[PDB]
Amino acid sequence: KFPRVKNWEVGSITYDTLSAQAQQDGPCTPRRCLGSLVFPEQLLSQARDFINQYYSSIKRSGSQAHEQRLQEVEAEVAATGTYQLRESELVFGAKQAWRNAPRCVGRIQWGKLQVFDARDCRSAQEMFTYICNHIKYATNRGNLRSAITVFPQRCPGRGDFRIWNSQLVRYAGYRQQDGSVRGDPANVEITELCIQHGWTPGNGRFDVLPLLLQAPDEPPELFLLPPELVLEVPLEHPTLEWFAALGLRWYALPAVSNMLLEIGGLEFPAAPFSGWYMSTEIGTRNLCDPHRYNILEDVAVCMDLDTRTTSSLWKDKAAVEINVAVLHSYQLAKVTIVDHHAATASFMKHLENEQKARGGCPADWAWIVPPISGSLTPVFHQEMVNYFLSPAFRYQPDPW
Amino acid sequence: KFPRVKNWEVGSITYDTLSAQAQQDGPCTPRRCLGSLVFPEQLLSQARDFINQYYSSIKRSGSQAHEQRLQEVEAEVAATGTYQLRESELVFGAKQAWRNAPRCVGRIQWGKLQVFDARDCRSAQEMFTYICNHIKYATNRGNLRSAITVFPQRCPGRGDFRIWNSQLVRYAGYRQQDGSVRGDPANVEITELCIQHGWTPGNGRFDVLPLLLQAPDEPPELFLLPPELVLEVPLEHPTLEWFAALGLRWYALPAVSNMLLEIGGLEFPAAPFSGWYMSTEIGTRNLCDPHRYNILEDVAVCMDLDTRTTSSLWKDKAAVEINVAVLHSYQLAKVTIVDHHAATASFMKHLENEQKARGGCPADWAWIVPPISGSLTPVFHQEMVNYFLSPAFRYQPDPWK
Ligand code: HEM
Ligand code: HEM
Ligand SMILES: O=[N+]([O-])c1cccc2cn[nH]c12
Ligand SMILES: O=[N+]([O-])c1cccc2cn[nH]c12
Ligand SMILES: [Zn+2]
Repeated sequence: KFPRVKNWEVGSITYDTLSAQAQQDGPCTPRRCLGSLVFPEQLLSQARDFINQYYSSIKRSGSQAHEQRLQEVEAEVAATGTYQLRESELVFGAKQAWRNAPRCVGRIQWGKLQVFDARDCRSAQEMFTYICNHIKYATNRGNLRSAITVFPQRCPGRGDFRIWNSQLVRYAGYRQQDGSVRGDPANVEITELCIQHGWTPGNGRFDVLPLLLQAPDEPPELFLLPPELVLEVPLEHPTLEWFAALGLRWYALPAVSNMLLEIGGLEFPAAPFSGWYMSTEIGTRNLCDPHRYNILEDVAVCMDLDTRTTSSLWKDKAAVEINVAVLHSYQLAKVTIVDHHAATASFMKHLENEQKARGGCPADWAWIVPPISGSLTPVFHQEMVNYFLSPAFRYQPDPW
Repeated sequence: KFPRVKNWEVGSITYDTLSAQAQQDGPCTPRRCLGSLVFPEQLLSQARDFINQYYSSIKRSGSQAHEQRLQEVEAEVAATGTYQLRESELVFGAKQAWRNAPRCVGRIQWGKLQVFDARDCRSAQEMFTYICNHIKYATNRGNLRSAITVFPQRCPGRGDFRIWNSQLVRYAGYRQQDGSVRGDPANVEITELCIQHGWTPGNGRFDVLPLLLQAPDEPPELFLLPPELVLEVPLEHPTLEWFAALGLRWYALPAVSNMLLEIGGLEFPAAPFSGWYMSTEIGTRNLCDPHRYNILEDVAVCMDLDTRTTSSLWKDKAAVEINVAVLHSYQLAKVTIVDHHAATASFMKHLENEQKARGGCPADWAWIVPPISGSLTPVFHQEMVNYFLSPAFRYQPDPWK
């Protein structure tokens, strides 16, 4: 009926009544759980539900304006096979999509999202202008502001606007001869696509990639981000003097650009969004994942730890100092950053706010709990319920 | 139809075909996932399936022996509502239950399990003797050996044998008149139950609780484990000289005693089992959980860390050193223990073995990934499929509730 969830640190229980409202199917069945896996009339039912959500949000549900809107969309769909959202609806929908993202621990900030309407975009060049503007606004010289820029919706019998890059700012990954990768291993494919489309590659570990922007029915076009718009942070450790010499750095702006935004049945294949970094994403995942920069052993060796035996907990010790270096460096550079303890505590507050506001909150435990020191944070001890609500952000296949 | 699971570190992909054989329903539905939540004709089909499993295991499927077995089990259930397992079947069944435990990261060891048959136990006193013998064998002076002791099965006509304690060795949790708890806060209820039943309590932080054992339809009885049978390890740190002054310690043997063992439709409400500790369970959960010993702040302060701000990562640093103290202490005392890196690496080998052997393996990601340094272990990057197979270890309601 209603999932009963317990917080094991306090013993409190709540019921996630919002889950009974889940609009789409997940991959689990009563026979087996797949929670750990990373990956016309229908349009109308989704559109109506969304319009209903919008009017409820402004406390005008059941009004003649609400009825008029419903009829307006039904008419548009009959006449064109699709419909258009009003600016206020787009803004509400984009905020709801963030609010609804089960894997995001930074949702306490959902209501403060700044939504840029780029549905008037006509070309790859105009896209670029929007992207540079988003980066300038969002970065704000270190005092980051959450934002999303929404490009034109998917339309039948017309290609999509697409940003080939996974994030607005990413480091190149160069296949070396010996099979190794110089730079970020996660970006080998996009790096090679950029080279193929005319980019002259660098040869460093932290070379900022160019953007491959695609306008409807046009091949992707290459654009170089002005270095003055890309704020970066050189990494140093507060006590380990040699850390700075490793030459490690990371960018200030985490801007996912390959996800699809769905609002009332409409799809926006290009709608880059950005907030600010939770330190573990950089320190633990980006820098320490075995398939990423994999710097753990290199750092442990510099700290002079016994890397001969697992029981010395050399990996754990190195990891903690790498995260300390990240936090210390961003704070020194005056660039917004949140540590995993502060972030998880704010998420517990978000859960409480949502229990009061909607009677629940879709949350994916495996993604909410940080990659290091999980049980040292409050979210680890909190049972969660994962489900799909729309508006939403969804994964989509790469354009190539 | 078959779940595709990927390892993100290697890139490799496998399909869990074993999952299609899931024997019972979990809590998830297509609408919502609840994986993070901690908690006659029927008998016949489960019994026949178990017998089929046993015969396949000894490569005699379809033999006359297999056929007679099925008929005998059917005859017994038809006449009595239950049946008698053979000794070899009980042994096979106990190992499969461990093998099938989704939340256990130590399953690489599933085939090496000593099974003590106690199905003819007739009293709480005899149950105590069986338990003392189990603890003795399992502890083996520090060279721990996996074991399980199986008490009489549940059956029509009488109540069940039950062990009230959650583990054979646990520390008392005393409510202080001030609302705080001395000892282990997780054990306040069982501690109070022991006192209610006749136990005059101690007043320490690490007082081994007496066993509260119950024979069918009788009030539980109290028994105190001879101290010489309970091996403990005093905690010290290899470089932090003051750590030893905290007076911390932990027991050598992790022996879960409140789960029900299910084999071929038969249920064994009392069947305590034990292996050896994965260091984080002691260092991170038992000592650092806010609702447990909660020693993080005391340690960070003695380490002279800045506990006024979360961004100094004082919590993380202290936890790492507490785990270091646990590993160092057990290694020094010559008591078996395994760190989370070694344990997760072995479980990755287990997954590989099971893929070849059964075409899959039920695994609960949230429990397999250690409480600290999750992404630093290989299991974090391995997608998993969670499902129920029988024989199995299941949770059951407390005997007083
Ligand atoms: C304000 C600061 C923010 C923080 C600290 C934050 C943090 C996070 C973290 C830690 C994850 C999990 C990534 C991982 O470790 O695997 C995540 C995922 C996600 N976040 Fe947030 N986030 C923020 C803002 C935003 C904004 C502005 C949006 C959109 C408007 C958003 C949308 C999402 C989505 C859709 C995911 C899932 C991505 C995926 O599954 O690949 N986040 N976020
Ligand atoms: C050989 C050493 C062993 C190690 C290192 C090991 C380790 C673990 C760990 C770390 C957990 C998770 C505990 C938690 O999340 O709090 C677990 C759970 C479990 N283990 Fe093992 N284990 C071992 C042996 C055994 C044996 C001998 C059995 C049974 C015959 C067993 C049965 C189980 C079961 C049923 C669970 C689930 C417990 C629950 O859900 O509360 N384990 N084990
Ligand atoms: O870890 N993060 O901070 C993070 C991860 C994924 C998306 C976004 C957007 N802002 N911050 C994010
Ligand atoms: O953490 N552990 O080592 C652990 C947890 C739960 C049950 C058993 C049995 N042996 N070791 C166990
Ligand atoms: Zn699930």
